[PDB]
Amino acid sequence: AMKELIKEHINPALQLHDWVEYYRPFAANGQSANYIPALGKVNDSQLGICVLEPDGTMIHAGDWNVSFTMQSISKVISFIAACMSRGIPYVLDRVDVEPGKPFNPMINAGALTIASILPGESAYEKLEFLYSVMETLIGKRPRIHEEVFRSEWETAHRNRALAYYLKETNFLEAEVEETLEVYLKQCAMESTTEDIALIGLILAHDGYHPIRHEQVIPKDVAKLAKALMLTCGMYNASGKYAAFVGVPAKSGVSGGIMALVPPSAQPFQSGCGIGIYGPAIDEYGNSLTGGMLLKHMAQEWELSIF
Amino acid sequence: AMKELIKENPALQLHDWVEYYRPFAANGQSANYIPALGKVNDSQLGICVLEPDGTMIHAGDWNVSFTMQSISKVISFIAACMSRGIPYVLDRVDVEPGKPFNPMINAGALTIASILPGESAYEKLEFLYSVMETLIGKRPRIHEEVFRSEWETAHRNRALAYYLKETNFLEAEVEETLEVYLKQCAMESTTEDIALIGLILAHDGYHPIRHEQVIPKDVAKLAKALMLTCGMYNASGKYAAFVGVPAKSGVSGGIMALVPPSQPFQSGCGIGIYGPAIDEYGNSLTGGMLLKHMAQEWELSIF
Ligand SMILES: N=NCC(=O)CC[C@H](N)C(=O)O
Ligand SMILES: N=NCC(=O)CC[C@H](N)C(=O)O
Repeated sequence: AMKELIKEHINPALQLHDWVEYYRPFAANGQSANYIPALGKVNDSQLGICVLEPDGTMIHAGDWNVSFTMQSISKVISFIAACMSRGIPYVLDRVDVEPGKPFNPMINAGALTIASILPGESAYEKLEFLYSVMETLIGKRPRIHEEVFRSEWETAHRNRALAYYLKETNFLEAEVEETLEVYLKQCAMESTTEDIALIGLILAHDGYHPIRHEQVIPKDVAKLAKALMLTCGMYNASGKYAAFVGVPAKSGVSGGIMALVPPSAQPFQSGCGIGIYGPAIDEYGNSLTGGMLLKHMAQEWELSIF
Repeated sequence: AMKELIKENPALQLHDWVEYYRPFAANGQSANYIPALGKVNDSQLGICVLEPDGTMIHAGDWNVSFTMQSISKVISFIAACMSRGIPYVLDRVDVEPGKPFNPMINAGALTIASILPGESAYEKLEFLYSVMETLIGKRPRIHEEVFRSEWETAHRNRALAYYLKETNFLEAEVEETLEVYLKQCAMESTTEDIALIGLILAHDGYHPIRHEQVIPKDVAKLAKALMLTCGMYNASGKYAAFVGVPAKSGVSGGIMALVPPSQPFQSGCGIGIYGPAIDEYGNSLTGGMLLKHMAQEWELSIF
């Protein structure tokens, strides 16, 4: 047997590989998002991860570089952008931070209220604001997956219902169609695990960009964002994540998870941003194999903030 | 002026902040619905902070005895986990802020009471009190007066208890469960005892004064998660966002909080706070203001 593999010599990169390959098959127990027809095309068995450190060290494994739409992960960015624009007190008069009346920014109703209060006299201006914030974080203007956007646009009855409800009850500060457009467009913003790992790292460092060496989000906005990820980030599994993983985290229906670990007293003692992708989702709406990866890392590396 | 005071540090800070925040107790009231509770001096405010080396700082009415009320929910939850194991507990109770309910709310807490080991209320409470002794180092005093005034007027809890019995979530009889739940609530504490239980949770169930593991670590983490997510009634999200420490309130005005190892208190700490005037959400008004102050000044957020 002239050709073989090498028998060898602790190591997070090696562990991430072994774990992605072990958790990959479990995708057969979940589904790709159905209520958006464009997301039903995607291959289910995909699993990728990126962990990023403040010194620039990046480790990754699996499908870490495949593009996907941010979906609900964008609720965190629009929420941040709205606080930066309008200030925390104004945003919190219109949106609840608890897991008519205001709604939580991590659910569709509060996220629509948020899009509507972005600054700008049109959907285009609101979006340029949101992209300028996105660009200070990831260093580039985000790409809209227009296929995904248009198929969301034609079938968005539930979101139109809510938006009209919010306008009735005077919790939309903009027109319904204008609001839908902004909201559906942030959802269709593209990224890889790498981009979300970076936003995660920045939040882990209280809005400080450790690559650019700038304060890019105010500290109190970053805190507020993480509190919402910990309490409301994993839909109706947020309590379970807090108890069994213990790391602030945000999922989307395309299969992204953005997670983070703040500086704490090996590995990743300076903190880290985490980007996971696994398009097969569970009954709660969270990436199935991605959730399993994150729980394993958190338990194995003792990442819990508790 | 032959006689005077002195011209001019967490201890000094805590004294100044208690004097500052005490007057704000005029914007709330003590609990009405428990008649024996709506009778306490509304203007009280006290605090104890406990470090794992033994060091203790206290200001105000830190040594005034009060009933634990909902703080007891964390103990019985922990006690049920230690007895039955986590998997058994989480089949009957939800960790989300017939269906199971959350253990931090009345309905979940009644279920937990009903699963404590023992075939009567006395045996269930005996395991509970003995767990409590391993934490604070004494068996706890029960406020029999608070208990029997709550027991006479406990319609809502009986309604809930019979609802849980109907839907199959009570592993005991209704009157038995109600007795256990109402007595756990009337267990008595000072800011010091709850500071100690908070210190122990901050160390993952390790008693840093005694040097032994008293709560298993996974149980201890689960208790902390539940406090951060559900511990402050319908203000838990606000506390997470602007305070950032796992905390649990009680309607008698107690708050137990804790800071994990992460200056000051780099080794972590337990916090016991008392402030009988409560707000609309059911949390200590001035105790909550104190806690938010300390957390912001000393950057305690675990975020
Ligand atoms: N995580 N979320 C996406 C949404 O909530 C948008 C709904 C979807 N675009 C639809 O309206 O079909
Ligand atoms: N913090 N408390 C919750 C309670 O349910 C207290 C019980 C109350 N004494 C009652 O009247 O049933």
